[PDB]
Amino acid sequence: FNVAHGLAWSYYIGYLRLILPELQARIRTYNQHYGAVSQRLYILLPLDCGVPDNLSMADPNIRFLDKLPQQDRVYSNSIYELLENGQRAGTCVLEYATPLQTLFAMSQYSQAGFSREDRLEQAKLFCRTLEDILADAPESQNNCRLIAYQEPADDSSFSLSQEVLRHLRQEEK
Amino acid sequence: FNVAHGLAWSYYIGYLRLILPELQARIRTYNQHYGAVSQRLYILLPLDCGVPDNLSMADPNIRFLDKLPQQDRVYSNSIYELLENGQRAGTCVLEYATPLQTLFAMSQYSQAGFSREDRLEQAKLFCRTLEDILADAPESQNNCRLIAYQEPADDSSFSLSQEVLRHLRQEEK
Ligand SMILES: CCc1nc(C)oc1C(=O)Nc1nc2cc(C(N)=O)cnc2n1C/C=C/Cn1c(NC(=O)c2oc(C)nc2CC)nc2cc(C(N)=O)cc(OCCCO)c21
Repeated sequence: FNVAHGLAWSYYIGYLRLILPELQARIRTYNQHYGAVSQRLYILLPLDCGVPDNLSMADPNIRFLDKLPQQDRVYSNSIYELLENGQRAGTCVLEYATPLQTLFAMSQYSQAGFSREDRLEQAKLFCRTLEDILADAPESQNNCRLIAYQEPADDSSFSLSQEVLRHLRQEEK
Repeated sequence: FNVAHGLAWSYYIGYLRLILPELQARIRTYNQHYGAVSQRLYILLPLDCGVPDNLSMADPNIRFLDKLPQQDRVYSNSIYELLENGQRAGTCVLEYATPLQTLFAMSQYSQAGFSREDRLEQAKLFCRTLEDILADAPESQNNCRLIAYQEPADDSSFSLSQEVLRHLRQEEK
């Protein structure tokens, strides 16, 4: 019923609690060897549940730089540069919360019992649950940040790059 | 609340519907190049939710042979030989339904709201939901089999190898 609760816990249990303890060392290794990449995993949480199929960002101000190197479990995490009026303004490890894509897909399948008009409610519950987990989680040692956003309801202009930079600059301050 | 419903759908959406369409070709490639391996993914569903941490089977009659070869998404799937009274009796691709491990872990976390005594009920619901999904799923073209089992309640002897062989021999017949 409250499907997003279980998905948040699973996402923590089966992914975040495994990848997050080794992230800082992977980033410090990249910053030593291969314009420093910021220390946290930035997790994009579009409340419209729109995650591109290729996991690629359409915003040309969010430009793919490189894969993080590894620490039988291969983790593909991407480093992006954030541009603002033509200028490199930040560099971070960025990815979508893929369980939101699962909410979207469930809403499309007749036998999932997941109404199309419940995506927003479930997305918000996913965000709330995940933020509550991360607040009491030992593997989160200042190494992920949740970026939840809804684009304007009138379909006015939205900048995902500006959304991310606001969060990065809060961590600067 | 009915947490296992969402986990079954996620397991289908984010794993089974991606890996199952390419499985037959990976197996046929193995059977050509590298005692033929059976055609289906055998998915172990222990209703006690006991999935080993290393994903390794304690039963010495289930003996690791090899990894399936690949078809930025690396899938590690293991081929096992099934022994019966010292004899190679079958060969298949075998793995645990890892969302059952997630049910177990949720039951241990105070803030998950998942009672310890609800594991069996949720495991059964996971199995029921997953079997219902797979019955109407286009990517399941006769290429996975669910093996759900509960060991005797009095802690008498249980053979996981015999459990798997029964299913393999039904596919022979
Ligand atoms: C499984 C934890 C989970 N819970 C929810 C609701 O969301 C997730 C989540 O997002 N996890 C996840 N995200 C990742 C990103 C990367 C990365 N960026 O590299 C790498 N790994 C990630 N992972 C762990 C697994 C993902 C899919 N996957 C599953 N999935 C489930 O078990 C599962 O259970 C439930 C309830 N839902 C799911 C699907 C998400 N089993 C797999 C077995 C093998 C294998 N045999 O090797 C390989 C697999 O994937 C390889 C390609 C990865 O892109 C497997």
